[PDB]
Amino acid sequence: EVAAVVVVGSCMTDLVSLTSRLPKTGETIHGHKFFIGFGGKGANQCVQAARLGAMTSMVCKVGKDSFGNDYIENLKQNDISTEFTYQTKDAATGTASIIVNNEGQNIIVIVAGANLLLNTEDLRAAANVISRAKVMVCQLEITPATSLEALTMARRSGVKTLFNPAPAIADLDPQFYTLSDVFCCNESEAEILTGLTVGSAADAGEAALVLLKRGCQVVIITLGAEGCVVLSQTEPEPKHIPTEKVKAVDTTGAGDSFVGALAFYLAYYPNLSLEDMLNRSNFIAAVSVQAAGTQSSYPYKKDLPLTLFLEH
Amino acid sequence: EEVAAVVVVGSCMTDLVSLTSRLPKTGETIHGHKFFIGFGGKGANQCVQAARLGAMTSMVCKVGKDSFGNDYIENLKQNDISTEFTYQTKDAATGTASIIVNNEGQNIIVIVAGANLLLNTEDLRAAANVISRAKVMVCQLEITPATSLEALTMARRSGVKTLFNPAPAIADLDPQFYTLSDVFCCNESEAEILTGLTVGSAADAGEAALVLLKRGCQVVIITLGAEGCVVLSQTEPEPKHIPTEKVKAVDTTGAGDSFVGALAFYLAYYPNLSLEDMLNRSNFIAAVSVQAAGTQSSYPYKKDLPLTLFLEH
Ligand SMILES: Nc1ncnc2c1ncn2[C@@H]1O[C@H](COP(=O)(O)O)[C@@H](O)[C@H]1O
Ligand SMILES: Nc1ncnc2c1ncn2[C@@H]1O[C@H](COP(=O)(O)O)[C@@H](O)[C@H]1O
Ligand SMILES: [Cl-]
Ligand code: NA
Ligand code: NA
Ligand code: NA
Ligand code: NA
Repeated sequence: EVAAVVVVGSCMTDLVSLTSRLPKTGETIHGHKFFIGFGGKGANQCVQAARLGAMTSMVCKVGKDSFGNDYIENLKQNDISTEFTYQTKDAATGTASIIVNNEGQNIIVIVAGANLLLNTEDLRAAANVISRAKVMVCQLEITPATSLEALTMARRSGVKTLFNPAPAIADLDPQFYTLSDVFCCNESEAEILTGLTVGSAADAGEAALVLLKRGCQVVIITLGAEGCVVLSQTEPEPKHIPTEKVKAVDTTGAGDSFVGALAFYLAYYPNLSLEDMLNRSNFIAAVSVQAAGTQSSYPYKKDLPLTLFLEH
Repeated sequence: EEVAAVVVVGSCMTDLVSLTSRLPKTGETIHGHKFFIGFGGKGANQCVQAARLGAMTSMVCKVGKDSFGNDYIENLKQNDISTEFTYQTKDAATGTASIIVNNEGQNIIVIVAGANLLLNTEDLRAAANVISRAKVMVCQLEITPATSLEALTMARRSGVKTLFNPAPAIADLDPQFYTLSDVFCCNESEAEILTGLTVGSAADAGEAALVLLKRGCQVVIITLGAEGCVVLSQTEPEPKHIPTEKVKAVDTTGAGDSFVGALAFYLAYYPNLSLEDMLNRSNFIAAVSVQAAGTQSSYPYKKDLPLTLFLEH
């Protein structure tokens, strides 16, 4: 089947060691638990959309190494097309090595790896899939130039663009904004992007407006527990969409659950209002927040209320 | 076809190595510039070196039923090591060593033993016929102490020479580890932990070695990085220093394991060399490993070494 949602972006393998204390320079320490997790903002977004029922295609680059083979199998296991998941001998699969002590303090070492080698030729080979999609989703864990090209290829075929500038970059190219039909980020990303302080939903509306003035059609800033705030060119007044309090268990990758869900709605429920989409998206993300383990916490359609999948 | 003359009961671990500009401070997320996966664990390293010199080896160990463990078995097989008693378990992940290295080669290392801790007495018992035909058993401390102790007893009772490497070392090690060791081999910092003494010299090491010898080892060897090693025996208790040639070290990681795996090779295949001789050859082989990167990848093959290392008494 033709994929409605195409995600051009990152896969990363989380390599997590639990220890009683963090090591000092020169020290070997014995930890008490290791585990592997599937991450990367692209793949996370793609998985959430897929689990809600989207036909997706993941365009990305991993290693020709075990991590990369295992990533491919995780995508397939989630019913994501891996036709343009490239494997390269030139770098390892992206990694995040995470050490956490008994106090919850951590050290993280990220090696973007093969994700940085995804390039223009790769995306051109994927032109069929990109052109026939309804939504293209991009972030900033691959080369910026590659994301920019993906956005451009989407615009030239009339595909809707959902851009998530995460992690944020202070001097982001002005074209990112003009190429973004929907531009979605969090509070600390907005601060980096605009130079402002965002300690309130009001402060966020002001940062959102700056971003909107740079040429995004729609700007959405996520606000953790506080839900999100939205503006558009047609409706420039910031509208706050709260989300009902829940007992958060692990909020890791909540933003990716949100974005993936938004991608799902944009592609499959185009006639919902934007306000409506963002409620459903907030809800789905809030579900992810109540279980551990990032992708493993992303709900499937069958475990969610049927109301999220009807009109009204 | 061929009987394994060297049996190694011990650890496999997957090395997960991130190169960075600086080591991360508490709470910090940093970006590194390179990631490598490697095959480690003191047992497997020892075994690989012996195998590459020509020994028929058998690796007794436990890894996960996971990708790391399937990859580890393929590494062993690729090095011509028997994996008949390399067990795989659903109950834990393959052991890991998560390593961050900065531009200066300083590091932080987090080891998670994982499946290596589940190697148990039933697993060893199945290996009894192999142990009984071996010439040398090699153990370390990266599996359960009790499992290593049982491997050493199973070796003794079959008349198989025991080569014990108490690494990582621990204060107040069971007295039986010494009495069950025909050859007991460790480095300077291990010797300090084991004896409570300070070893900042080859002379200091001889004194630590003597303590260790008094606890009942037949032969004690302490490795001394660039200084080579020092040896004592019950029959010859005077410490003998064996130096080794200044070479330009590129990466000394796993050099000790190269040294031990070579020694294991000699004990098994050249039993009539003098001990002094064995330790020159071993020093040399370990010194070659130090001139290339990547632990097992730096361990030389017999065909790439001077033919003089393979001649008899
Ligand atoms: N503590 C929380 N309680 C309920 N929902 C949350 C919480 N944190 C995040 N979310 C949801 O997931 C998204 C992730 O937002 P952020 O925390 O800005 O990455 C939010 O916009 C909410 O929809
Ligand atoms: N810089 C070096 N030059 C030559 N040989 C070395 C060097 N570092 C380690 N080795 C060899 O590997 C053994 C193990 O060293 P150590 O890690 O100190 O136990 C030594 O006994 C030497 O045979
Ligand atoms: Cl400790
Ligand atoms: Na985010
Ligand atoms: Na979660
Ligand atoms: Na050692
Ligand atoms: Na080396």
